This record gives sequence, structure tokens and C-alpha cells, in this order.
Amino acid sequence: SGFRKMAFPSGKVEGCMVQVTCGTTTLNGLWLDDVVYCPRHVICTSEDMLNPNYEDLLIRKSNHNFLVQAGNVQLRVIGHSMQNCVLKLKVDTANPKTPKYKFVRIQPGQTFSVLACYNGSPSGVYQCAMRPNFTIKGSFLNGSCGSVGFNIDYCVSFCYMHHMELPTGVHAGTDLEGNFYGPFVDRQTAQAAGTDTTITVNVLAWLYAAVINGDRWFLNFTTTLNDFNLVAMKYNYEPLTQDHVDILGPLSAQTGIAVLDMCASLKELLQNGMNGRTILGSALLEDEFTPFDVVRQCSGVT
Amino acid sequence: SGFRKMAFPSGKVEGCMVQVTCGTTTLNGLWLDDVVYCPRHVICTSEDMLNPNYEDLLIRKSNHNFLVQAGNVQLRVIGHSMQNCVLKLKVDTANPKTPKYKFVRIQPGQTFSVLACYNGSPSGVYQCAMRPNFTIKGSFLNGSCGSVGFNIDYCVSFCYMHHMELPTGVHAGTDLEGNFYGPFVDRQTAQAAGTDTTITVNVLAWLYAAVINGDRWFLNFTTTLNDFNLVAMKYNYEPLTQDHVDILGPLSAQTGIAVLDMCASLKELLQNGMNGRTILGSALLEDEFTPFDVVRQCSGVT
Ligand SMILES: O=C1N[C@@]2(CCc3ccccc32)C(=O)N1c1cncc2ccccc12
Ligand SMILES: O=C1N[C@@]2(CCc3ccccc32)C(=O)N1c1cncc2ccccc12
Repeated sequence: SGFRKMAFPSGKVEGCMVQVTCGTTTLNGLWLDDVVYCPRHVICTSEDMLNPNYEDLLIRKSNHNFLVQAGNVQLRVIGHSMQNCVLKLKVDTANPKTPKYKFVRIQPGQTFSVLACYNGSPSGVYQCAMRPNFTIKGSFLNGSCGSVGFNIDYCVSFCYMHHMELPTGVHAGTDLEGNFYGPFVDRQTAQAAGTDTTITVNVLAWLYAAVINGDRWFLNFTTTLNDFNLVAMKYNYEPLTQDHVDILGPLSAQTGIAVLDMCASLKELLQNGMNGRTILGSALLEDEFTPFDVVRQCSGVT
Repeated sequence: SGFRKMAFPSGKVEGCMVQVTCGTTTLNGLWLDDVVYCPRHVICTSEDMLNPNYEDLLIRKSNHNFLVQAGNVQLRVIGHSMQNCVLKLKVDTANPKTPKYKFVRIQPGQTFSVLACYNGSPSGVYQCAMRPNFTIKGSFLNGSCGSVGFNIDYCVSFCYMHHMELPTGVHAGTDLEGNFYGPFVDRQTAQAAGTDTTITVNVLAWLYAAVINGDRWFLNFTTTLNDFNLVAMKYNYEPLTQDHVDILGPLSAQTGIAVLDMCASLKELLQNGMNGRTILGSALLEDEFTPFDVVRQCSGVT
């Protein structure tokens, strides 16, 4: 029994983390085969970050201007190019620790594990979700740039590289092809995220995890997808699609509660609050577990 | 910025996880050098667990009755002994992936990372605390027995091996010398944990993490260690010692708030509740961060 915010084991990603230095700036990079991936703003001084012309700034740079360090070893840069907001530094050594991997662009609401790093060394791992407004609420200090987010599908699917913190204190970054998630650019200006919404299909997945673990005080009614969605829009919950009802099916089958019945329970929680109770140790509705996360934890995928 | 329940990177422990089989039972073991460590109840059938005589049960067993598997490799058992509630199976191969390590018995209130495993394969990692009543609120399914908890001090300090779930749904286990934490025995009977209490020094550490991250709405008064402790005992908070005030000193020095001032803020939160607000995204007072955890996260120890 029990339910925890669980991250994937991080061993496979640790052996890929290197420290990249250009000029005075040092951040983390991802070394797979003979390429090293890092945020392109490593080439920027602080004057540069107000209005960086990245092409122009990168043109002034040659291979030997990049100090890639792997542990104590120093790698040799024999090539550099800029794919979107990511720098690709080709080096002289294939990483012998390269796992099977894919690069993946995840969807808002999906979860992934983050290995937070500084100067190329891992410091901690945690689980989080891509918010509907394409930000993440992470834990990132200066020099954590280039820390990666990932899933393990038995193969490492890298989905996120950290670039920047917004004055909000929320975090933004790119996929491993350098395309930002969200409307953000790698520049030090005022950038607004959208209004955030709650991942409704994830909250329902968690209520099922709650029932699986003996927490059932919130159950009861029914409602319609259409009727439920009217309550959700009022509470800044993201609208429940039928894909979403389908994804919850196996969870429905193992608790013997129809999705639509579970939504009626949620509607009452949204309308009436929690009246001081807790669900799985939380006094709030938790939205950072996908249905796949719940099933992975509640039957032990390794 | 940002604050997350962060676990240590798990790479070093993954390369130590093996699958141990005796009879029909299969659980996880810890392979360091030429010894493999696992819960001794691996030798038990289900009839045995009501009233196991472990010496007698282990006497019927010979080395070849133990199937230790490391990945696909099968290790050769050339020795077996029982230290308290742990079995020590000596094998023919030193593990080439053995990190620098120590065995450590932690104290109630300390935190550690758990690598949850099944059949010798890692599935997830999470951070938790030894409760004052020596239980842990984990996430453990059948066959997760022998999963280990650990800290990384730059060296892996193993502090916990999981043995059993109580009807509560909370979890109990031993140090790596096989001595249970708490009053528990490895037997399937009714076993009561103590009344649980809140780790007061950890809650204060979290309020400091809250201030560090811009959440300051709860600040204000003063009070005395003696006066504060009177409020704590009423709310089932563990009493604040002067060691505890000392440990919080560096946190005090960097936020410019005296410990005793922070306690006055907490007293009012305990007495008056949170009135619907949140602190660092939580609607409850969080007690699973030590002051060392807060300092590790808020300045990036790797
Ligand atoms: O937030 C930013 N803006 C910076 C400088 C401006 C910029 C432009 C493009 C990309 C990143 C950045 C940057 O390097 N970071 C950081 C990212 N993560 C954690 C941080 C913790 C403390 C201070 C900065 C942090
Ligand atoms: O709780 C127990 N009691 C058992 C059998 C009785 C016993 C005696 C000594 C030690 C352990 C045990 C056991 O193997 N476990 C488990 C431990 N962890 C997660 C579990 C999830 C689901 C079912 C069991 C779980």
C-alpha cells in the first residue's frame, strides 16, 4: 500500500551529465554518443541576455572556446552548431555510458522526472508535470540550466531541458531539439505565462489512487461530461475530453467505479471544498499524477 | 528558486540491487562486495509468518537453496548467516559496481531516499522521513521487501531496509545490521505503532525554506522555548530542544529571523490554522524536510 510522488531511477541519466563552459558561464549538458547538448545561452554574458543576437554571438565562437568536462575528464570539441535554443557540441569521444534513448516532446499535463544538476554533477531527482500553460514548478538554482527531464519506458525518453526562471519563480525550458515549451524565448525580459489550469484527468487519476489505498470518504450521484465540464470551467479546471474518460478506463475497471461517477464526486469537492479532511495526506486536490503514473505505482512497473 | 521534495540521485544504489529467491518467495537484496543483504523472512512460507522460528527455519536451508540473480547473471552462494532480522548471503563474486558505503542507523525525524524495487529491478525513488514512532509512510507493494533507504554524503550511507506493512498501511523495517526501527518484529501479528508526533524542527526548517522562496505571510511576536513547547505538546508536536535551535542557526542567519521568532509564527499557525492559505504549495504544515535538507536544496549541494 501507500502512495508517493515517485520519480524514475536516475542512474541512466547521471552517466550522461557533463559540465559545459564557454567564457565565464558554466552550465550542464547532456552527452549522448558523440554530441553534447546544452542551452545556447551558455555563450551569453549578462549584457548579452537583455537582447542576445545568438547567431552573431555564436559566430564569434570557435570549437576551443567550449570546455566540456565529464567527471574529471575533459572532452575535445570538434564541432558546434545551434539547433533552435540548444547548442550541439560534437566531441571526439562517444560516451560509453550512453543508454538507449529517444528525444520526445511531451504534452501539457504529462509528468516526467527531473535530475537537478550543478557544474555537471547530479544533486537531486524529483517528479513534476508540464503545466497546461507550459511552465513547470521546479526547484532550480543558478547554474542548474541544462538539467534534463525524462521518462524511462523500460529506454530513456528525454523530454525537457531547463533554461530559465521567470520573475514568477516558475521555470521554462525546451525539448531536446531546442524548441521552447510555451511562448517563451531565452532572453531576460518580462514574459508572461498563461492563466494556469488544473489537469482534470490527473486529479481523477489521483482520486482513483485514493480509493485503491482505502481513502473513500469523497465518493457518492452522477453527472454528464457536459454537466461536469460546466463546473470545471468555473473552477479553472481543464476540460474533460472523451480520450480522458477512455484513459481512465482501466483505473475504472479495477476500482469498480465509472469515470462519470468519479467526476460527480469531484464536482462536489470543487463546490463544497474538503471541510478540513485530507486525501492521501494532502489537503488539496493533486494534479501531478497521470493515470499511467497511478497504474505504474499501484502495480509495480520496474 | 522553487522547492521540491527531492531525493538523492539513485545511480549508485541501482547497481547494487539484486533479486533473491528462496523457495517460492522472491524479494530484493543489496549486493555490496561479496555479501548480499536481504530480509530474513525470505526463507518463510505463509504458514511460517504467523509464528516463524527463524533459527529452526534457516537450519533446514543450505547455500544452494538461495537463488541470487544480478541482472541476468546468477550469483553463487557459498555462505549464509543471520544477523538479527537480516540474512547475509556470501557469494563468489564481488560486485564491481560497489560504491563507497557505510551502514548507518538514523534517528527519528531524519530523512532518506528510498529506491522502491521488485524482483531486483528499480522502479522509482522518493524521499521520506523516519517518523517519531519509527514507522515510515512509504509506497511499497508485495515483493518490494528488501528495497533500501539511503543518503549520499558526497559515499552511500544505507540506513533502511524495508520488511513489512502493518494493517495501518504504514511501513516498518530495519537498519542494515537487521535491528528493526521501532518495537516491531518480522511476524504476521497485530503490531501497534506509537502515537505519531510532528517533527517540529523539520516544520521550522520548512518555514525557513518558505521565507527563502518569498512566502512570508505567516511571519510576525516572540515566545520562549518553554512557552512554545507548551503549545507544541497540545498539538502533538515533538518538543523543541536547544540542539534543535542550534541546528536552525545557519537558516536563521541567512533569513535574518531568530529561531524563537519563527516559533512564535508557528504557534499562531497551530492555534489559528491556515485560514485557506498555502505555504510552498501545501495546505498543511510539512515535516519531512530536515534543516540539512533545506540548506542542501537552497544552495545546491551535488
Ligand atoms: O532564470 C534565469 N534567467 C537566466 C539569466 C537570464 C536568462 C536568459 C536565458 C536563459 C536563462 C537565463 C538564467 O540563467 N536563469 C536561471 C535558471 N534557473 C534557475 C535560476 C536560479 C537563479 C538565477 C537564475 C536561474
Ligand atoms: O506487509 C507485509 N507483511 C509480509 C507478509 C507477513 C510478513 C512478515 C515479515 C515481513 C513482511 C511480511 C510481507 O511480505 N509484507 C509487505 C511489505 N511491503 C509491502 C507489501 C505490500 C502488499 C503485501 C505485503 C507487503
